[PDB]
Amino acid sequence: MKETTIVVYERPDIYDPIFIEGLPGIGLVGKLAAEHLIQELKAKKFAELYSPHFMHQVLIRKNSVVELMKNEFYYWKSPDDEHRDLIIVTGDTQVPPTDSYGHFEVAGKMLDFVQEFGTREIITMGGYQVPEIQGEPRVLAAVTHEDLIEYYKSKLEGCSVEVIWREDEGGAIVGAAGLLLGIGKLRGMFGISLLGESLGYIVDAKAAKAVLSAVTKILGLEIDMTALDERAKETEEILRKVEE
Amino acid sequence: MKETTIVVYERPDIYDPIFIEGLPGIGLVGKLAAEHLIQELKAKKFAELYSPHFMHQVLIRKNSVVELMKNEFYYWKSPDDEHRDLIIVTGDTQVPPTDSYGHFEVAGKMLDFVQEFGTREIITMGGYQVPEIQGEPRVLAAVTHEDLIEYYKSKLEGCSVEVIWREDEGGAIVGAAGLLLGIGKLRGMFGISLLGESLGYIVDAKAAKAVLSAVTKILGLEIDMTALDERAKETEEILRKVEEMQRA
Amino acid sequence: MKETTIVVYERPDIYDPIFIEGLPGIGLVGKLAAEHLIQELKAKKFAELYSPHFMHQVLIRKNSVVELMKNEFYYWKSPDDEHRDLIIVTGDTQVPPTDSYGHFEVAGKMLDFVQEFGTREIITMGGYQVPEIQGEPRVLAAVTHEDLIEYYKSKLEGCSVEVIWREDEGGAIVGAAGLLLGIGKLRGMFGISLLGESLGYIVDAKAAKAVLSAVTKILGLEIDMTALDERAKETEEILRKVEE
Amino acid sequence: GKMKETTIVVYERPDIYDPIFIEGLPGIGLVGKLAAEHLIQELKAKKFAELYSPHFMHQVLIRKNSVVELMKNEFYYWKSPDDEHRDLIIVTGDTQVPPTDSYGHFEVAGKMLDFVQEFGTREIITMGGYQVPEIQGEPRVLAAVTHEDLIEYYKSKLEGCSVEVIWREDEGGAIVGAAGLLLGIGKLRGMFGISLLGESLGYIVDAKAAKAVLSAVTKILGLEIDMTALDERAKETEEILRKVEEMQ
Ligand SMILES: [Au+]
Ligand SMILES: [Au+]
Ligand SMILES: [Au+]
Ligand SMILES: [Au+]
Ligand SMILES: [Au+]
Ligand SMILES: [Au+]
Ligand SMILES: [Au+]
Ligand SMILES: [Au+]
Ligand SMILES: [Au+]
Ligand SMILES: [Au+]
Ligand SMILES: [Au+]
Ligand SMILES: [Au+]
Ligand SMILES: [Au+]
Ligand SMILES: [Au+]
Ligand SMILES: [Au+]
Ligand SMILES: [Au+]
Ligand SMILES: [Au+]
Ligand SMILES: [Au+]
Repeated sequence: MKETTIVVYERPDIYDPIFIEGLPGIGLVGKLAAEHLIQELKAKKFAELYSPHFMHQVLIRKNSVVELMKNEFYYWKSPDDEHRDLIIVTGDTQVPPTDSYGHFEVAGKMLDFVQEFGTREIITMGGYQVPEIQGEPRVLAAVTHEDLIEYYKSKLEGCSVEVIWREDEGGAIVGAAGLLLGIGKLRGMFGISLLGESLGYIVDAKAAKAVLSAVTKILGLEIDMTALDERAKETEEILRKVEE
Repeated sequence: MKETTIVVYERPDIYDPIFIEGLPGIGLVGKLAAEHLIQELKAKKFAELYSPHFMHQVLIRKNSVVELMKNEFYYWKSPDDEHRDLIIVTGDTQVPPTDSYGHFEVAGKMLDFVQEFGTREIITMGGYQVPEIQGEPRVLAAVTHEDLIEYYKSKLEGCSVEVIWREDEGGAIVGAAGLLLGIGKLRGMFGISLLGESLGYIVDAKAAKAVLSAVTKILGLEIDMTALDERAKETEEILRKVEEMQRA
Repeated sequence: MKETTIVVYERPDIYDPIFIEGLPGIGLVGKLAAEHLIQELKAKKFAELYSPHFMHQVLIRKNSVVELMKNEFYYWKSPDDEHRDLIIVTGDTQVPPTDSYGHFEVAGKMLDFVQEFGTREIITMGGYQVPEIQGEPRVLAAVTHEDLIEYYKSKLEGCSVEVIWREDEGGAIVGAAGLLLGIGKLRGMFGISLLGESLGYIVDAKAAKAVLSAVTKILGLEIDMTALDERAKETEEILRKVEE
Repeated sequence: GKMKETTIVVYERPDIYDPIFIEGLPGIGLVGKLAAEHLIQELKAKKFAELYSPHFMHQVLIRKNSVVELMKNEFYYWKSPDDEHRDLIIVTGDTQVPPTDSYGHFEVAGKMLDFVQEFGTREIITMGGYQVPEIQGEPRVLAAVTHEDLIEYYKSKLEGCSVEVIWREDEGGAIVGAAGLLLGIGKLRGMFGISLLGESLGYIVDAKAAKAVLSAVTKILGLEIDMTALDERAKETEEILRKVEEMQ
């Protein structure tokens, strides 16, 4: 483990898949979204990523087992000509905020891996932190190439969630949700970032549903959001009582 | 020394040893435990580790001698077919909390070295930070593979110390007590972490006793714990004599 | 992205240019000077630098596009034998304060690249933080070689801007504005540092004009400074009203 | 002038034999650096090489005459005019690697040792400071060595010395930075030598403790060096202290 390493269990017959990322970040939006999507498509884990730039610890898993912090790749093989093969990543962590080089190298490895499957296109998901939400959560969209605005807009027409095409020039997207797109763009890849508005300090199941709604709209997939509905239901009532 | 270096004095006549880790950590628990085990077994020193990821200083040793910070490997050859040979590592320090990469590199070099002797199995010892202790220190256990819970449970049947099989999902073991097992598991190695409840800012001889009772019990060894008892008693006295000094 | 990298779009027909640097720094002085110089000369972009030592984020550009933080090289081809060709570097950022090694790597890569065009001479622009400025901001000068004092002093003869030859021995110039000269010097390159006195916590157009007047005087160019004058006046009005 | 790593720019390969490597880089009280600089001056030691490092702070310094220059270390040699005193290599400079980059300290110290070994260097003397809360008498110099057998050796070079040298006993104490690492890394390569640290308050430029340390050094070397420029500096700073504490 002298560098970031990917352990491969299975080499699935997917072709030109879309790489979807939902690693930990603001309100765990991306992580929830990605975990939900994996569950509903019954995606199969085929690989895990370990990095010596991750925090130097193991985690307690189920049944008293220890394990390094990792990220995991899942695939989904479309049964149609009408839908894309997917690779979804999610995981325990990102590189700590104090090692920028490590983010570049982890993202670099993630990209090298998905490209072996002919991956060209990336969707990242995460949250955008706001002091107060004033209604339904908006989803903020940004792309790697201008011509993709019109492309993702057409695939989004008829969607519940309000997607806002960001115009906050000089704003930043920190960590994998940005770097996979910024580094991917240098090597001929392309895609879109979708960040849901969120208070950020809580697990945000509601904002995760909105993001996943935009993403599944793009993909032309329909999936059950109830699990996320009730999580939002629960945590809302918990917050009531905490502020009393 | 562009990287972590191990200086090896001899190749000991050992095989399939268990690798035991007691580096500095919470309450100096793992360290006291390992040093006591070194001493009672008359384990022999055979290698030392230096690292450019350790703090950039020398320590004053006995006799006005300076030396880089280091870890030390000791071995014990069993006199019989019913006890495993041991490699035991301890030392001055671990890599500082700000250099995660260095922890992986030091742990990885320790694992490469110990596998040269056929090591498969690892036991790590250390502390689990707790706001207060209610009587007898408990020992928390976690393993690298599920099947090993009853393996080690069997070995531990009848032990005096209470051993809790950890259920704190998403809790963390930081540094070598954790990385040796986490990285070891990627290489097909296996083992168990045993961490003792400790206040943490004290040299905790008594929690060290409890961890080392659990470990020697798994090993089939009986080791005299006297010197640890005596250190726990001495530090107990001095602690409460500080709890009276705080009338200032 | 294993290392700091430069992407070359064009190799212009320039030779022995002067390398001018204006990266972000105190007051954004160097950066505003460089951008204004680029705009007024209509200099042309020809290369971009990316680094895994830069902060691990992408930025939002215009029209909802994401990109890695980067630096950009611009050229100006002199139309006559009495002015020098120029390479001007500017960009989003420098390496963060916590990674010294990265500053050296990025500075060394810039110098490798400009040396391909026969660059020996460097002018760095930036700011010098002061607790107050009464009067016009002064520009502090320092050079790589003692014999260059007279050299740039003659070229500065006539200038409105007051240029002080620094004597604060043991003072420091931090980041590219210092490293490009210090590293340059080891390769047989040479040049001068110009730092405008600035309060430092505001975008300092007035001090940018002052540094750029000293630089264009040295280059023998006459540049319209109006856009900077106007920006300076807008910000002084703001500051006066904000103190109220 | 690639700065991918620490690099030494060599001006001359001095005709020197088995020199003693003397280090006096910045640190506590600037004790080692003043001592080195005054030794260089009094001895007319000649500058023969310069060290630059991408692990130094990312800045240039303003020198005399409005000149910028990277931060650097400089190597000076003294050719002994006779077989009764050793040739010397003396290092000093603007700075050491920052406290946050332990790896960088090992790398820099590493390159220094590689360099001096090209000239046959075996023996190292490092000079610096040891922070105290007050000084009661004349400053003492605290000594420690790479090998036990060297205590007898340096102790018999020091008999009749006007400064008092304490063979330190603070087992577990640390020497941080090049003063420690040159000896610590050196002894891994078979080199050897001594640490001399002068008692100092640290926040002040301490010419007096520098004289103490340089007296012990020159003694060990068999050299008589005029200490007056240090005397006068110590005089100046002791009357500036007084008057700065009149106002506070
Ligand atoms: Au790496
Ligand atoms: Au990342
Ligand atoms: Au995020
Ligand atoms: Au939708
Ligand atoms: Au495209
Ligand atoms: Au390393
Ligand atoms: Au470690
Ligand atoms: Au521990
Ligand atoms: Au037991
Ligand atoms: Au690098
Ligand atoms: Au600046
Ligand atoms: Au820089
Ligand atoms: Au002018
Ligand atoms: Au290095
Ligand atoms: Au020192
Ligand atoms: Au000489
Ligand atoms: Au050092
Ligand atoms: Au003496």
